[PDB]
Amino acid sequence: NDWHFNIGAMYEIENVGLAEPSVYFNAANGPWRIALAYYQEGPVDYKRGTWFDRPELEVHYQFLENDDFSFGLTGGFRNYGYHYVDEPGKDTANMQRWKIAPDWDVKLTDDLRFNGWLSMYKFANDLNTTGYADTRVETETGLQYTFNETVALRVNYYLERGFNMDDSRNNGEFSTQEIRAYLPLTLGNHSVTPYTRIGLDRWSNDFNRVGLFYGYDFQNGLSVSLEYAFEWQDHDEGDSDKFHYAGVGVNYSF
Ligand SMILES: CCCCCCCCO[C@@H]1O[C@H](CO)[C@@H](O)[C@H](O)[C@H]1O
Ligand SMILES: CCCCCCCCO[C@@H]1O[C@H](CO)[C@@H](O)[C@H](O)[C@H]1O
Ligand code: NA
Repeated sequence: NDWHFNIGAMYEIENVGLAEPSVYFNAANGPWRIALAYYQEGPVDYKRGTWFDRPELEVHYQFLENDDFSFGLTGGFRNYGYHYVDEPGKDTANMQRWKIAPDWDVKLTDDLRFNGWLSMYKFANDLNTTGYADTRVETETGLQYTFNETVALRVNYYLERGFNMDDSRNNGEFSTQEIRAYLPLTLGNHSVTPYTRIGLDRWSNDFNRVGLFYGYDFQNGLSVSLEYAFEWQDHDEGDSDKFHYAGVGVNYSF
């Protein structure tokens, strides 16, 4: 068919300070895609602190792609390379995440679709050290109403659950449910998307978030992105838990 290629880098920053540099490569031919990515996560001013890296191979097979029913499958591997700093009883960890994840875009009407993805994960080595449950389910699924070429509405249900399949393990058990809404504006070469997540019910061992993605394509294979988001848990009279996300990214296609 045609080979398509993307390369890119992202820089994400999350404070209340974490620095998250990353780079990726993908190539596709017909229903086949291959994805290398390297992500790292650590405090700003590395006052050094503990950090990790996250190399990733993913493979996607497009089983069906048309207007009434598209359906798809992602298989993924990564390692988490934890580097502990001034934590007692920890030096390093190396935990791997295995992924299988179908993704589907089904047509309800001429301007209403049901789409989503569903990730089942297995998490491998150094679980006690790393604090993770050996199993995880994650999904964002919902409805896209298209107004027109310029305006659309995505409402989705979103679910993360961590559970050990071991009887003799309860480290890192947790559930998150949220409603997520986005209104993606496609203004020619601009892309403007405001969005919220409303926590329904979160527990681990409710919350809300507003944000704004912005995306320019320059018609030569280059594009860039800005994203900002504000999150809050809301607590004892006024003074609540408050977090900022920021993100810049670039991509090149060929
Ligand atoms: C994938 C490549 C991304 C390159 C972005 C580098 C952005 C700058 O990075 C900043 O440099 C500061 C010094 O001013 C450091 O203290 C911080 O760790 C960092 O936020
Ligand atoms: C697409 C890019 C793939 C890059 C794979 C990089 C190999 C990662 O390997 C890791 O290097 C880290 C950094 O010092 C350490 O956490 C570990 O010693 C090592 O496992
Ligand atoms: Na977004």
